[PDB]
Amino acid sequence: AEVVNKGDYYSIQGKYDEIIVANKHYPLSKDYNPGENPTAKAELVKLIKAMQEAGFPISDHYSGFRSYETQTKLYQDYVNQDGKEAADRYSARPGYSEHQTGLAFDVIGTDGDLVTEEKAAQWLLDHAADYGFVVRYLKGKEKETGYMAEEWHLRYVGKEAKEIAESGLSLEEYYGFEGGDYVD
Ligand SMILES: [Zn+2]
Ligand SMILES: [Zn+2]
Ligand SMILES: [Zn+2]
Ligand SMILES: [Zn+2]
Ligand SMILES: [Zn+2]
Repeated sequence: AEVVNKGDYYSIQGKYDEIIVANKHYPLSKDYNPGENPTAKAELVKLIKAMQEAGFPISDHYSGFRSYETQTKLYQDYVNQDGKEAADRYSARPGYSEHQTGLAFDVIGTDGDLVTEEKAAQWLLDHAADYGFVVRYLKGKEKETGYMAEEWHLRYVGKEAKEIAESGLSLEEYYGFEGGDYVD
């Protein structure tokens, strides 16, 4: 399968499910505002509960859906200032964040910070797929995904997550769609 332009977004047909694509190559449209995906949200709750039961200090609170308009403001504040290059490196241009899909969620520690502690991060690599999630921005896959590695950013893909995690690949590499940096 190859990506299809469906106007509001590009998507690719996975083994079980349609997979919406949002990255630095394929933006979502300005008007695409699906809010939080309920299926993803219900698995996230379970994921968090299982982390907490394994003893990790993980908050119930998370960063989920973020609209184009909110991302616009957020990206503008970052160029404002840390400059446009720090914005591109650490923020995301509006339309180009997976958070606008409603399928991406950042897990947060009860210490108030995005999860970076090594054992919790590896739990996510090992187990996020049990809840249909993948760790999107893998270590070492910056050229493929376009994004600096993030231990805490999870993307809901559903049943195919286990095969994806076992491959060690980015979604770009796994499904065969384009990634990389902003073309500009
Ligand atoms: Zn639209
Ligand atoms: Zn439309
Ligand atoms: Zn597991
Ligand atoms: Zn790090
Ligand atoms: Zn994120």
